[PDB]
Parts: sequence; structure tokens; C-alpha cells
Amino acid sequence: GQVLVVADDFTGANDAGVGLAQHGARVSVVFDVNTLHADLLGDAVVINTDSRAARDDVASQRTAAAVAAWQAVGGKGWIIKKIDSTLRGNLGAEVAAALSAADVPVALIAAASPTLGRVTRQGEVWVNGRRLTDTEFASDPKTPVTSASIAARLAEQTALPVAEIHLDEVRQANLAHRLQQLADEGTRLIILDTDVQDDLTHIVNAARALPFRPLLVGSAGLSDALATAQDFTRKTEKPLLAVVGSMSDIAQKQIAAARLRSDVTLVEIDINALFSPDSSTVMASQCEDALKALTNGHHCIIRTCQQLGETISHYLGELTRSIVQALLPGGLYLSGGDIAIAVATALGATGFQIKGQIASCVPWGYLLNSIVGMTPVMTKAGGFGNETTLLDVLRFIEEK
Repeated sequence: GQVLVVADDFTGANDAGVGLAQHGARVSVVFDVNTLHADLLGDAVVINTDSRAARDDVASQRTAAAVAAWQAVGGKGWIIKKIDSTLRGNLGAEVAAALSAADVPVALIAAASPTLGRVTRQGEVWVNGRRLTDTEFASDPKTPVTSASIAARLAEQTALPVAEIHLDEVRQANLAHRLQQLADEGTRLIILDTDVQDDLTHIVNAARALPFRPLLVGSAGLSDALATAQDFTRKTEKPLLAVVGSMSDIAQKQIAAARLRSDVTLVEIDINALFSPDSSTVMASQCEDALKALTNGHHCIIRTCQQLGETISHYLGELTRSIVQALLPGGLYLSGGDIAIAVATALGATGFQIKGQIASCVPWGYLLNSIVGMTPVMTKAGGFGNETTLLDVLRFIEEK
């Protein structure tokens, strides 16, 4: 379940860390492997060997040492050796060291970052329409690149046997069988074409179907694909409590988009069940439902499905007050205007100090004199925004 990233510079290390963090991981860059310990392993560790311009033997020793340090404290899961997408650096020395340390039959080298314009075709890196050696990245002034061929570049520093798998063969359903075959034959480095991100997904899927964990070697593209495949559980410490009484079409869209997420829980309030005498019992249950969501790190969205609107606004005001007294949350989002004022009033607020706005239509700030203290509060008028407005509020609370 754990990931080790070994990068040869600052930017590679950051890009890896950011990708893992965006996909739910607890991730840190550790400056000296001698501060590595077991509690730092979950979910990902990133080490910068700062070896892009170093001697090949130093680059190799540092890469090997990073892997061994992670293993020594109980690291087990996936190791990715991050390389320059434009093939600068001590590629062969570092890949060989990482593979030796990993002690598995093969490394999968899938270097492409398609969304950044780097692809691999017949074993060679192309950048925006040209082979790598036909671009500026091959023009020094620290690490000149003398070949677009990944094999040729590796061969400058390691004689490990290699094999290329070009794009049509990559895309076959039986890729994992082909990888195993190459491993069985004594191939050590397998270099894979890639044109789009789906190719890297497929490659990681094949990697995961092997009876061992191969070393992974790539740039941002492979790192992103690995991060996705880990399926990290998204958990925010102080999540949003959202109370939505708008029946408008755009609110359904906004909520649906949030609903797609695995860290979002809906509590649905039936309007019809508001007039039965068990309404109190049912409210207590909705309240309990909200608590469980928030205490387990899920954003919680409460939503409904003349005097009607008023009975509804009062009830949600009452439920929200109930939830606050039972408790978190990291923020409170209220929509539309009727809900906002009913809920704020129910929380004893005398006003709303506005600090700014989110997503061009969600005022945010703090309620004054209310039982939620300095909890950020957000509002939105009915009908406003687009499909991702609630997603934008979620991100705001997560970053808090």
C-alpha cells in the first residue's frame, strides 16, 4: 500500500508529491534518508537524490541508499524511480541501482507525460512533434541529451538487457503475459511506448497483474497513473457541512458532481415526511447521519427532495442547530438565501462578516455571535454558479 518515489531533482520530487497528494495520499519529501522511520511511510515518501549532474557512481549509490533506507524501516508497496521526461541525467546508473535494490526481475520504463507533450514512439521520446534530439532540451548547458532512444541513453551507463514494447503491443489485453515472458527470458529493463494517459493506466494495470511488483520508472505521467491505481481513501479532518434547500436544476447538478466523490455523503430530507408526528425521531436520525459522515472525514451534504418553503427553512435551521450542538464541521455552506438566513438565525448569529467570494458566486466569511464561532460560512443564491461550484467550495475547505 505504500509508495517510495526516488527522484533526481527538486522538481521531479515535488511533481511526484503533488500528484500523490492530489490523489488522496499522505505524502512527504524527506530531506535526508537518515530521518526516515516507519511512521513516515504511510502513504508515500519522496526522496530527492539531487544527482542529475552528479558522477554516475554517486548517483547510483544515492539511489540504492534511498531504496535500502525505505526497506530498512518496513517499506513495502511500489517503488517509482522518477526520471526527466526529456531524458537528462544519470538514467542508466540510477535505474540499475534502483532495480538492484528493489531486487525484482524487471523495471518497467514508461517515460511519457502526454499531457505535457512528451510521448514515446518506437522506443524514442518525441516532444511536441519532433524527436528529442531535434529540440532545445538536447542543447546543454549541464546535461546534453545525445539520443531520443531510451535504450541508447540507458546503454551509456548500464548493460542490463533491455526490450522495447511498441504502441500496438502495449495496447493488447495480454500485456502482463508479455511482461512476464520477458522477465522469464532474462530481460531486465522493459521500455514501453505511450501516446495518451490511457496507455499509462493500462501499463500500470499490467504491472499490478504480475506475481511481483516491478520497479516503475517514469516521469509525471507514470507517477499520476500509479497514484490513481492506489485508490487512496480521501479523508478530510474538518469537512464541509452543506445545507441545500434549493430545488433548482443547477443545484442538483452541483450536488451530483460532489456526489460522484468517495468522500462525500448525502443526507436526504424528504419534504413529505415533515408533517408526520415521527418528524422529531426522523430529525434525530438525520442528525446522527450527519455526525457519522463528518466524524469519519466525509463532507456531508444535506438536501431536500409560500409556507412550504418556510416550514422547510425552519426545519433545516433546526436540524443544523441540532448537528452543531451534538458535535467540526470545517465549514458551513448554505443555499439558497432563505436557508442561509434561517440557519444563521437558528445558530444565534446577528450578522455575517463577508471576507470574500468563492467561484465567482459564493460569498464566504464568518457569522457574528453564533454558536459556530469562527467556522467559515459560505452562502449561495439559488440558480447561481455552474456544475463545479460545490466542488470549488469543497476544495476551499480542504485547503482552509
